[PDB]
Amino acid sequence: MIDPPVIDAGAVPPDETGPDQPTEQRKICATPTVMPNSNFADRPWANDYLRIQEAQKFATGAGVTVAVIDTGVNGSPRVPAEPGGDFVDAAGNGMSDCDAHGTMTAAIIGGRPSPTDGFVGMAPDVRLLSLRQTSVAFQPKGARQDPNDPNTTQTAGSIRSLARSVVHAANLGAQVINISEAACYKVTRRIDETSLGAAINYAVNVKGAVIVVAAGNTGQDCSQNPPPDPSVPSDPRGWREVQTIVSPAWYDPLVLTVGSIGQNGQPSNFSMSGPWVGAAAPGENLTSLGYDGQPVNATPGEDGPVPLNGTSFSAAYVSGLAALVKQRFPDLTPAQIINRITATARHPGGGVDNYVGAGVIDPVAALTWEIPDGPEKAPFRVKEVP
Repeated sequence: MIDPPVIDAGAVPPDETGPDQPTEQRKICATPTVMPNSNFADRPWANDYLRIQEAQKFATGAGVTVAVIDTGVNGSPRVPAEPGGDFVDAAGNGMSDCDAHGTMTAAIIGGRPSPTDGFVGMAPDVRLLSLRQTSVAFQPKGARQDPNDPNTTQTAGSIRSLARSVVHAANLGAQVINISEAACYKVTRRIDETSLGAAINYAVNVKGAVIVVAAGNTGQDCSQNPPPDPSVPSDPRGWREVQTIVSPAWYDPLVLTVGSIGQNGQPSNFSMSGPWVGAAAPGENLTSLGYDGQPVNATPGEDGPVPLNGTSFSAAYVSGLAALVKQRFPDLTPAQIINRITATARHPGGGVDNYVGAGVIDPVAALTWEIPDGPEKAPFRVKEVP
């Protein structure tokens, strides 16, 4: 079990780039690929599902800057990212993607169209800023000073560098910030996250940025959380059932945490569940753009090419939508942009659940429905509810 996280607003980390601890290379740099028999002349399924073409009659993200906090971006005329800094390599600027990931995240958000294929990003007129904050190819190097202190873990190092990257992105003038990192740890292992909570509050409440985060993918580090227990109706999102903390996912609703759905509209088996999930978006068998800005829908795997899957990509669609909303309704605050996205979503049974949150985004609805704006900043308490 675990309580929602506390925000210590005065723990804002310094605006400085660079890794938490010195890094070295562990894997060869990776390159995206294609699935056999692909026809990129067709619109990708997510584009049809989300009615992107219709949505773009109302907004393109012109005038909006989106920060992509991910594995870096190998830029191109169709994915024209600008350097936002490097938090993995001491010498770097965010414009090198050695993981075949951040580039495709950015293209989902803002990839330009082409006369020769059917791919376009959600918001093809946005300015993109790339901050490399995570990597599997490059890993913290030497032996851990104290192998028991939870704050000397790679997860904790990643959390502390993320905090800095958020302050940096906000100070760079990002209006939307997409975060691919989903740092996972056991409820028993407490990490000092106070700088991350402070950086988020700073970026959202002081600098006015919408922050969209991945729900996380199950794997070695992230064990799936159990569903809420029906027996306890005083804990209907199952906070008392949580075995894996996922951060920054758990700062919902200050951030918007995005899970993944498949082609059939159902939650993906790999999407991390929890009481903090807020929305969902396509995250399976996707198409995106590669290092030359050409279409690609796979990365290499041991038994051949693996389709583009994951919650970072679902988050990218929602970041793209936030940029559309920001252009169309430029007076809305981050809280009000998030409210508009979640209110117009396709709600699941029970209104909200631990897999899709408030449901699958609906861009046309987000851009056209007339609804109450709601509070300018996320409401809070300074005293705990009994």
